[PDB]
Amino acid sequence: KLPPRVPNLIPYVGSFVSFAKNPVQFIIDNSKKYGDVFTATILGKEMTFLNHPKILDTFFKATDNELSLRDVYRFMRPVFGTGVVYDADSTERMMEQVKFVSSGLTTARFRVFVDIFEDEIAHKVKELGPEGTVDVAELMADLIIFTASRCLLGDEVRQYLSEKNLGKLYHDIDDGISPLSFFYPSLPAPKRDKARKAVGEIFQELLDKRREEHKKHPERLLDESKMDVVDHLLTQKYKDGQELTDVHRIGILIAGLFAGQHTSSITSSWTLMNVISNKKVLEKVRKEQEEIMGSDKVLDYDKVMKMDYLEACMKEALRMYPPLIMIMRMARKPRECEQYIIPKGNILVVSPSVAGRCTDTYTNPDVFDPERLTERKEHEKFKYGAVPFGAGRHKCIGENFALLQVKSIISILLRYFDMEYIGKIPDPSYTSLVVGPSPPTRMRYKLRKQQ
Ligand code: HEM
Ligand SMILES: O=C(O[C@H](Cn1ccnc1)c1ccc(F)cc1)c1cccc(C(F)(F)F)c1
Ligand SMILES: [Ca+2]
Ligand SMILES: [Ca+2]
Repeated sequence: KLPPRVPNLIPYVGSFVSFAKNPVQFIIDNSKKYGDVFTATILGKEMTFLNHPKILDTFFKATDNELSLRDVYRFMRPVFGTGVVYDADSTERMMEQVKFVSSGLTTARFRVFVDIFEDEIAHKVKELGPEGTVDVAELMADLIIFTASRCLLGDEVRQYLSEKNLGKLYHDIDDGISPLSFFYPSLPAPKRDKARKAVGEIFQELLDKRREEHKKHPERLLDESKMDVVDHLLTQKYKDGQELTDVHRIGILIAGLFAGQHTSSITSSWTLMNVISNKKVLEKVRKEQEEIMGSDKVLDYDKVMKMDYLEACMKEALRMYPPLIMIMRMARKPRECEQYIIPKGNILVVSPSVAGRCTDTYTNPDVFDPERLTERKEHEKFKYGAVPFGAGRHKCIGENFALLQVKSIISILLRYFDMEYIGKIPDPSYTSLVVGPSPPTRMRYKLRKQQ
């Protein structure tokens, strides 16, 4: 009736050691032994892993008082803020907060975002010069610090990045966020907290400055192309009529930036590496770019919307290396799954990493092959065969922005540079909450138009 159990190495600690070594491998290996659904004790928590696409409907379609996100992701509170997101008072409030971020991700904004990407890359090529080598992961992270910040927060953020070290503060917050916090939400992190307080004061200042810029220039509020998330946060209230606190606005912006940065810079790195290392894929990608660009010299939104093959490359990098390797929920009530009952209080776990390598969905899954998606449609074999952006009620609302961001960056970089990857494509490093490539990730580059 209860699922089969991974027997423990030890009491309490349970299966932590082999989970911690490689959680993707742990789920695959134990799926073989115990099947589609099994339970492991891990640092005191009962974690029930759901391991096949076919059984996932009841996970994704549940409501929040059956499968709770707030119960598992509340540990983010020292980063995102008290009363924000997974520490909101209710599901309903969290959902309204999400809608404030999504309201800055409009079509009108997306046309302006493409210019932001052009402008930031143009600054960055001054650092890279006409040739050299660079770490792919760092390049992407550094570009996306600037692009995400300006997209979500407005161009007024830029001078804080260039003159007040805001990008270093982001790294200190991000250095302090540990997967083990999920198990111990009180692990102190004094450096993290100091930087979070510092980011708070900067964003408070930015909110204050914007209120006076709204007084002095009220027509800004009538221009859908100039309205960002800070603007919406300052001018909207909750449905029931309660106004937002500056605490909340700050927390929401910080969570917005967290979501707008990590997953995108990781996916860009894996996408670009696999594109430049595969001659056939690079040819197709460049032939699509040349066809879409024609005689124009800069991107725009409509162009990025036609870049289908490159989008398939990004999707194929998301199958193979999803930056969010595990999706969780707590069972607030018992749950049926196949023939089993999953107890109240268990954590249900679905893994986009395991799904992406499932040989029942994908043929030769260790190979990067975007045609598996465009021509073989392998993803469409199960409803939940591809879940890098999740599914159902909590499906990623940043998806179109992330597509826009990564396609644009890669398109622009391929315009400026020939690029070759150094060495073998690395494995994922399971050292961080958002999972990325094991360093080093270096490439050579050379400008295509020298003078
Ligand atoms: C390639 C980039 C990205 C990936 C792979 C990604 C992945 C995911 C996944 C897997 C989920 C489902 C989580 C769950 O069910 O618990 C999700 C939800 C979400 N993502 Fe993303 N995301 C990306 C970019 C973004 C961006 C750029 C934003 C916002 C600017 C964003 C905002 C969200 C939000 C708000 C949710 C909803 C979570 C909830 O309802 O509790 N994401 N994303
Ligand atoms: O950053 C967020 O979630 C990340 C996962 N993620 C990134 C991109 N798409 C989803 C997250 C979720 C749970 C957790 F424990 C740590 C980080 C996030 C989630 C809900 C709402 C928001 C928002 F809208 F910014 F307030 C951000
Ligand atoms: Ca173990
Ligand atoms: Ca799974």
